[PDB]
Amino acid sequence: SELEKAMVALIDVFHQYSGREGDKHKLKKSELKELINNELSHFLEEIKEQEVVDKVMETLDNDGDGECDFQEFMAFVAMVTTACHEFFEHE
Amino acid sequence: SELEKAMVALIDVFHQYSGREGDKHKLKKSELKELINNELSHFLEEIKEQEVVDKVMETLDNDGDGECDFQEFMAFVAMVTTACHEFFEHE
Repeated sequence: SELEKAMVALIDVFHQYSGREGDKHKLKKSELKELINNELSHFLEEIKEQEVVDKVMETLDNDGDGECDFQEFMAFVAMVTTACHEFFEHE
Repeated sequence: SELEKAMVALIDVFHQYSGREGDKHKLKKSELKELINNELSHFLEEIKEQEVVDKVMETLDNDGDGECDFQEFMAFVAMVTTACHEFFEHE
């Protein structure tokens, strides 16, 4: 159930937010901002993501005029956590 | 920690598999097959995914000659669960 609880969480947390129907039945990336603020991994401001989060906030706001998909939900939270190569900094 | 445990699981389960270093430090999609067989949501063979899983097995095998990224880890598990539009079948 390790990955099971992972996939469910990504979708169910999206369900919780107030754009699940009203927006595009999905949310603009500007709303994803507030989401990653908390439910990413609490904070994370001290490792490396501190750079990427800021760069994300730029791209998030600019690009996400259309919508943010669950594919990008993963993208943003994974890229702030990585953004270098891949698993080089973690495995 | 709802989404926190989600992101950690996606990466750490990948870490567990025997291609985390030996393959491309990532795994061919062919290995992702075995991964989704179990750690997707146990099984799921009766809702709608039963179609997509097969279509996935085709594409997975054909396209994943290079590698499978964590981005695609999400992609495949999310698409088998969806593949229609977006959250239409779930929210």
